Amino acid sequence: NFEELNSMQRYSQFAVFRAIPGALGSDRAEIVAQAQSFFDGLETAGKVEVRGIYDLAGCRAEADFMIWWIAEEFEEIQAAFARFRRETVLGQVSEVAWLGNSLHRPAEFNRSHLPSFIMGEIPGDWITVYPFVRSYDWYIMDPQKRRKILAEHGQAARDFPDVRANTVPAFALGDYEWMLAFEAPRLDRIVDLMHKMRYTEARLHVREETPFFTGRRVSEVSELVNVLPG
Amino acid sequence: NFEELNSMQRYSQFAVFRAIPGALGSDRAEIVAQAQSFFDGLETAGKVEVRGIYDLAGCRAEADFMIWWIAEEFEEIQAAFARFRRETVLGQVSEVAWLGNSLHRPAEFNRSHLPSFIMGEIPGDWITVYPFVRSYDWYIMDPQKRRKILAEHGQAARDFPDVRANTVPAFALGDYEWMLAFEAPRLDRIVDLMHKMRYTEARLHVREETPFFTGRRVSEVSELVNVLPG
Amino acid sequence: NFEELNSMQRYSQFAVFRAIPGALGSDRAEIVAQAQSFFDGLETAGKVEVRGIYDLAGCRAEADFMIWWIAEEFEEIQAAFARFRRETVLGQVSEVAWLGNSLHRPAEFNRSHLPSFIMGEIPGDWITVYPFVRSYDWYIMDPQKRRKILAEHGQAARDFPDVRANTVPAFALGDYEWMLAFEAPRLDRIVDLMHKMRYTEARLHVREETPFFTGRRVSEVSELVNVLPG
Amino acid sequence: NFEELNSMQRYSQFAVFRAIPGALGSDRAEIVAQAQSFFDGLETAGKVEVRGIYDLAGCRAEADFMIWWIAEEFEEIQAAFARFRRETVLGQVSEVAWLGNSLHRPAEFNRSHLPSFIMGEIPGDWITVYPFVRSYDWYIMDPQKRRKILAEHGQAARDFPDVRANTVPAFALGDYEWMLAFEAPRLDRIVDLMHKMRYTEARLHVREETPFFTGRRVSEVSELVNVLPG
Amino acid sequence: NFEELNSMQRYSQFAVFRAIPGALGSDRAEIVAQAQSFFDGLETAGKVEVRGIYDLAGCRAEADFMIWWIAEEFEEIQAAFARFRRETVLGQVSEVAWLGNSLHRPAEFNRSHLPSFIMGEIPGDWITVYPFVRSYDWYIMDPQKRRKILAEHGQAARDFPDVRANTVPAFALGDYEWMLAFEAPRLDRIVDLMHKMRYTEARLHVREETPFFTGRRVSEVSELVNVLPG
Ligand code: HEM
Ligand code: HEM
Ligand code: HEM
Ligand code: HEM
Ligand code: HEM
Repeated sequence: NFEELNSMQRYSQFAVFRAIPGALGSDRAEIVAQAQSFFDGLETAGKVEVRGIYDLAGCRAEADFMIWWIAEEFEEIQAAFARFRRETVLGQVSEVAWLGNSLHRPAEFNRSHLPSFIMGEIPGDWITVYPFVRSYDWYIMDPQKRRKILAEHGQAARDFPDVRANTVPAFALGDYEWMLAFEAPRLDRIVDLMHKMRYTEARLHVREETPFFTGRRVSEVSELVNVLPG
Repeated sequence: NFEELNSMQRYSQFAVFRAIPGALGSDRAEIVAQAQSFFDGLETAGKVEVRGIYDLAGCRAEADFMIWWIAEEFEEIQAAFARFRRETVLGQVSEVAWLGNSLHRPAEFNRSHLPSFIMGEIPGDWITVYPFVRSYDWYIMDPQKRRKILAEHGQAARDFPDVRANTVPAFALGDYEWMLAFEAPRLDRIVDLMHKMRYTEARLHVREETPFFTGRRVSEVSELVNVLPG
Repeated sequence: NFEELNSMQRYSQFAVFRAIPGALGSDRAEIVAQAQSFFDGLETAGKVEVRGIYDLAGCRAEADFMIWWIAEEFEEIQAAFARFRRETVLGQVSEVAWLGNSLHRPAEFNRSHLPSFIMGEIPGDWITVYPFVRSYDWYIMDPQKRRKILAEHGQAARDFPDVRANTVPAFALGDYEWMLAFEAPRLDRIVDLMHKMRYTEARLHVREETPFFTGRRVSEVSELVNVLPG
Repeated sequence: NFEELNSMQRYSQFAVFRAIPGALGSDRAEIVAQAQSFFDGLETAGKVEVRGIYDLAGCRAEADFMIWWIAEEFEEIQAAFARFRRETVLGQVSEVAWLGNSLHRPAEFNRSHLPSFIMGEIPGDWITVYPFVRSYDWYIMDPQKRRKILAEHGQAARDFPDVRANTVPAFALGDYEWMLAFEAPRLDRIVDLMHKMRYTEARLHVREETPFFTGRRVSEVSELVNVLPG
Repeated sequence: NFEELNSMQRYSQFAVFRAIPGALGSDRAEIVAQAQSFFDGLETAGKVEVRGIYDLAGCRAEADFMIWWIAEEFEEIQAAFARFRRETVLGQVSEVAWLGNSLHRPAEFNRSHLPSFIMGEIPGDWITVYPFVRSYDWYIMDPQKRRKILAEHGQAARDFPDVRANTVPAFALGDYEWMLAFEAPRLDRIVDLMHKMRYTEARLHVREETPFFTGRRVSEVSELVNVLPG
């Protein structure tokens, strides 16, 4: 099944939205119902799978929530994103703060390493998401040296098996080279893993790893809508 | 033939526009008709050739669609751009997010390499566009060394004949040195080509290659207008 | 008690808010009462401890005040922040300018060094807060060399015992690695400490240390509200 | 006369303005008349000389037009700029996007090199304008080495006599060190000159050279006003 | 005398404001009277000394005027700044663009060098103001080497005795390390001094010296208000 997983085509998108104060209002039952119906229709259509909806309140100033969804074709993700912005009140009263796009590809050296969403694992309660850009000479470095560096990098995360990693190529889908998403039952586990991962040689070959988006998964869109400002 | 193609003068522009939420509205038949009439008049005039209209939804937060058009004189492009912003409702309800200008010139060493729009090829279904700035010492480097680096760079793209490249000088037309546009029937081909091109020595002489704009070509302006946010 | 203080889990947040001119109005008695009731309810609930409210007027153009609060679970901080933005007029008429999140962890070498808020010290009259990012090679450097550098760094502050330091890990909670907060009875002491600390080898291993937020602690929220613009 | 030209005191300003969509309207006869009267009064007063008015449409997203004007005293330029923003509808419905200030000084080595506006040449149909910041060690370089580098730089532009250069010091008048303005009858000449000038050793001593503003000179302000967005 | 000047406590602030077009209006007599009354009350209170009010029109796009004021305690500056933004129409119709804070301290080596405002000199007709950040290794450099570099730097300004310099520490009061203000009867003298100062070894140890604010001192607030955009 590993060959099928490595050969499968899956576009993934983290759509980060910022709430506009004073636009949502105080009566939100109909907004909740409309958003829930939109997501139910997305699920029924069977093209775009909504991996998660995350509350980003308190993480950074310019973000309020995030939608992680995956589809076989990128045009399906485009249609879902445009429809969410166009035909839902929740989409109309929110601005797009950041979009993280990626396309699933097999790893360069360790082909047994696959994204958590590709392997169909249960999403974690807490997520962190950020783009990544390697150094200019990273890819033309001696393949044995890069393979050893990546092996040490992966070994450094052996003490955090409860944190599931998604490392997806993001070339030509934005300003970045990779999209990284870490899911864990507890946020402190993600923080500790990020702290521990600084002790790796791979840190010498980093150009950009911002912005960060840290959020808590919500069971339903009502829980997210009822906490938004304005 | 090739000498004439290398000697012809052609200005090209990627005009990227962002939709203003709450401005387009829900009734869009007359807006579609007016935009289509504007583009038909542009085609009839025969000065500005609209190479393509692309839907950028889901690519990045600050972009919504893109117009790629080419004219012999830059005054004609200026007039078309101003007229689109001034006399069309679609232009009036959109903000200009980014402009990529370029002027066609023959290549430094491989004079047989020509832009896809200069060759008059059929535009691809998917496009990616970004500006490019080389390193400070790139142009004063030993011409033989730079020629060999560029030859290896080109050779690295031998496995993607279905991805057509447009590399056009952009000096003094903006903040950048080159404008790069890649057209392909499938987006995954563009992503794979961009990933593969990282394994080149030319990556050691890069200063700026952002922002990126990835989009899908639309057959007519109605298809684009009907998906924009209200 | 030191082991428990190094083992306790505490999330800390500096929520920086900017006032919107013309939104607060001139009649502020009811706004003051509502904000005071919100903070009293926060204190009564016993989950989120508001360490301080600080007036940032005159520090920088994009900030007006700041709330420093600490909770055992980050979801409690999220709920408090969202509730402040949603159910108080003061939170509705202000924008979020910057959020500094951190999770308390024991120090790498000097485990006797603890944050002032962890030790339960009385907050100082003046505070300065900024994020911090170390150099790429800082964590993979020889542990003895880094320990010596950090020892010299801490020793350089021998002459400022009245300035209490809070150095908290901030990995995966934002764009930064550390969150630093210095509390002192006098602002000039903070300025002198920051000037003196430039004479350390650790300054050779700094990547980002901005933005800064310098403020005065207010006894009650009325004192802050009565000086806000508009 | 060369000594008199070198000793002459002349402040020059490129004031770049961006049109606010929806503010100018459709009836522009009275606006055109008022702007023309303002510029005629400026010419009659004899203090501020308007070198040119340039249409920047299609160059970059944040610019719409530019005014190049020169006066003996900088307070005269300040007064003219304030009056244009205050007493003309065109000034009131536009935002200031960028200001390039400079004061004429003789060249360091080649004192025969003078700005085109100092020599009183006829302005070209096309202009490009950008600020410039040299490297930190550029000025403390060995004077003979810097003189040789500058001589080679000037010699590299021997094939573009139709492009007139304006290199003016800009220290303490902004964020930059120099203001550069190139005027040519054809835009392609400016593009070719900028491309050719990359093959110089001086490119090794560049820190900032952006933003760029490329525009076409208009005969009268009516031509500019009639093309601005509504 | 000099010991008292080096030991006195003085906070200084440059508050830069940008005018909001369409907010001031055309009838400005009462606004002028209210602003003048506010400044007269500030003078009468005797705590905050307004060193100057400067017209920044034509300097940069994001600035319109500047207030330079000095007080013994930073709380007094905070109160004056908040009161200006809160109780004056001029403060209400303007937005803070940049704040430069500093605290007077004696120089490291040449203790006879004091800020012009500390020595009580008459303010010049023209001012330039900018923040400054030294290199990372500047303060841990060999003290004799740094002293020699600073001596050569100071000596390089031997030919500009008419330009008075204010170099004040700015640590922990913002994003910067130093705040520099140069006052001169003529702006061309400031430009020439800044040009000449580039020929110093100290230029090798600069990290940040922007933004710049150049302005002309006004005799009274009416002169400033009457030129602001409507
Ligand atoms: C539990 C956490 C993590 C695990 C298990 C892990 C493991 C791995 C593995 C096995 C690979 C495959 C490399 C190969 O063989 O080609 C990989 C790739 C990668 N990892 Fe991680 N890693 C973790 C955390 C991180 C962190 C914290 C970062 C960045 C701060 C990161 C950045 C990357 C990137 C960008 C790649 C793409 C390969 C490349 O850059 O060439 N990962 N990771
Ligand atoms: C199918 C894809 C590509 C093909 C066939 C290709 C091939 C070429 C060729 C033949 C040249 C002219 C070399 C010469 O004049 O000696 C060229 C120029 C250039 N290419 Fe590509 N390339 C491709 C992709 C890319 C990518 C991915 C980038 C950047 C990330 C890029 C950046 C450039 C630039 C900036 C130039 C201008 C020449 C210069 O910088 O001096 N190209 N390319
Ligand atoms: C009264 C003021 C200060 C005191 C007493 C102090 C002392 C200390 C001590 C004892 C540590 C423990 C390091 C270890 O044992 O591993 C530490 C860590 C740290 N300090 Fe300070 N310091 C002060 C000011 C500063 C300043 C001014 C900065 C930055 C400009 C700073 C940045 C840091 C950082 C980032 C750490 C985390 C350790 C690391 O980076 O690996 N501190 N400090
Ligand atoms: C037709 C085009 C050009 C001509 C004729 C030309 C020639 C010259 C000459 C003769 C000088 C006097 C240097 C001296 O002896 O002190 C000069 C200065 C200068 N040039 Fe050019 N140049 C041209 C284009 C450019 C370009 C394309 C740039 C930058 C991209 C540039 C940047 C500068 C600067 C910044 C100076 C100031 C001197 C300094 O930096 O120390 N010029 N130029
Ligand atoms: C008339 C103009 C100027 C005069 C008379 C002057 C002179 C001095 C003197 C005597 C000091 C004392 C240094 C010491 O004793 O430790 C000093 C400090 C300083 N000067 Fe200047 N200078 C001038 C212009 C400038 C300029 C143009 C800059 C920056 C572009 C600058 C940046 C600084 C800074 C940042 C310091 C703080 C000391 C330090 O960085 O360690 N000054 N200046």
